[PDB]
Amino acid sequence: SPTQWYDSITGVTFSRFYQQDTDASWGYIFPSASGGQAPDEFIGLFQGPASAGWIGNSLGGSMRNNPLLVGWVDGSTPRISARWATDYAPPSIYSGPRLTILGSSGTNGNIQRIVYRCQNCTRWTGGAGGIPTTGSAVFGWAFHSTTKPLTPSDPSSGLYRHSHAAQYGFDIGNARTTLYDYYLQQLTNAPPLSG
Ligand code: HEM
Ligand SMILES: *[C@@H]1O[C@H](CO)[C@@H](O)[C@H](O)[C@H]1NC(C)=O
Repeated sequence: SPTQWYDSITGVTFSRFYQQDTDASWGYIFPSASGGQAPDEFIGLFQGPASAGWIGNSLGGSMRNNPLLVGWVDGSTPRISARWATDYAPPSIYSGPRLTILGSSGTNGNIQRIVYRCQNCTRWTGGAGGIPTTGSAVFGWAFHSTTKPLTPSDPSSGLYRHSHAAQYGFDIGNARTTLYDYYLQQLTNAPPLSG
């Protein structure tokens, strides 16, 4: 399970899943219903060892038929891509999601971070069908421990199969916050990673 986690780099709090084998983290912030009504978006965080190749998720758990987001750092430059697989095969580029890389992204030489806004990312056809407003969500996580996408300058780069991947359940309502807009602004305005 993920827990509420203070991001010391930015002062914001995420619902964070820390994976012990990879030493990577997957953080999410979702908008509320009390304030900031339209919830067709969330903020994500991919964080891991600076030497890792790429870090990704599945928004419906299964690799199959759910938005797959994949982030990496090309030198010092963060990248992010939305993808879609109909089986256990190299995913294709998925249009639908609107992705914005936010501040505190890049590398300090110890960690890499990709902090992102994902709009139009909570409803889709197939798989889980979307991220529920309330109740349980199952997310996937995926990680390549060593090797960057083949052409790391291109957000549509081909990539090698993850060295590690699995799934976990979490309470979506616990990841929702009326602080969402404040958090979004704060993260957008954070400078890039440098240490
Ligand atoms: C060359 C590309 C890829 C291939 C051939 C591939 C293949 C597979 C295979 C065979 C599994 C079954 C479990 C395992 O053996 O690890 C799996 C699981 C998974 N993959 Fe991929 N994968 C690829 C890329 C991706 C990407 C880019 C993501 C998302 C960023 C992703 C997300 C997952 C997740 C979450 C699981 C675990 C849940 C499930 O079993 O469906 N994969 N993948
Ligand atoms: C949002 O995503 C869906 C795919 O899940 C797509 O059909 C639609 O065109 C996208 N909408 C916008 C407004 O970009």
